[PDB]
Amino acid sequence: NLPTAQEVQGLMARYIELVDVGDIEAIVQMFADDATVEDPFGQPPIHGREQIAAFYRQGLKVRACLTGPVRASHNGCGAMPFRVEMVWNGQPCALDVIDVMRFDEHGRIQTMQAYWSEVNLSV
Amino acid sequence: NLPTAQEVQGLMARYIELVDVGDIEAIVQMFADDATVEDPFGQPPIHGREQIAAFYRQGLKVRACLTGPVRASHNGCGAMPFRVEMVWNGQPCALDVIDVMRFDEHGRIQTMQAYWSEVNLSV
Repeated sequence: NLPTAQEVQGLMARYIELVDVGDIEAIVQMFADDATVEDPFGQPPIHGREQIAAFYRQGLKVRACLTGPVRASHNGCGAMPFRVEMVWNGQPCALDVIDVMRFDEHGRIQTMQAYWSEVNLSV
Repeated sequence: NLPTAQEVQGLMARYIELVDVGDIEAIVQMFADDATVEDPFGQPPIHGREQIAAFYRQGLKVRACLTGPVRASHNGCGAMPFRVEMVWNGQPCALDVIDVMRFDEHGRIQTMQAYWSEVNLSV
């Protein structure tokens, strides 16, 4: 059902778990079949699992960690702070991101927006 | 003008500065005359400076601090993690919040949403 505030915290934490390990199939499955992702926010969205699986395969030596608690509401939404660590063209770098997600009546991510730009990159 | 990613970081940081000191007049002035605030997200918005000034006077012994960097985009939006510390009915408590703001072509907060619920309160 529509996740409660406590379920939202668990779902979003799991999401970072999946990105950290790199389980692309398990990540794609958290989304609704017709979900949209705007990463980075400001850029046009990608829609549907096919486009989302391609987005994740492209992007995913990467480790992500929640850098603070997940803020959750009572209407199936949440926002969380986290850091992603990669190694860009030999040089290892970090990106601080804030993800805002809205879940549907099935506990699946219906919409996801990631806030970050080059001001949050430490190369 | 529409704040750049670096201006957004500065504006949002200033916002927390103002809340921390408790300068209600300076806070209200960062908003557009017709801005809307949804705090907590999920609750219906308050519109316009009058309603916003009343909201801030009601709420503002409170100190707020950015608990992580401000994530900013290229379209005048940003999201930031912070903690508010108060003393509720004698007992001091903390609230972890994530604010997502959208600025207008004047560098004024046009829309503001705060993510938190009782799951982020430590009384």
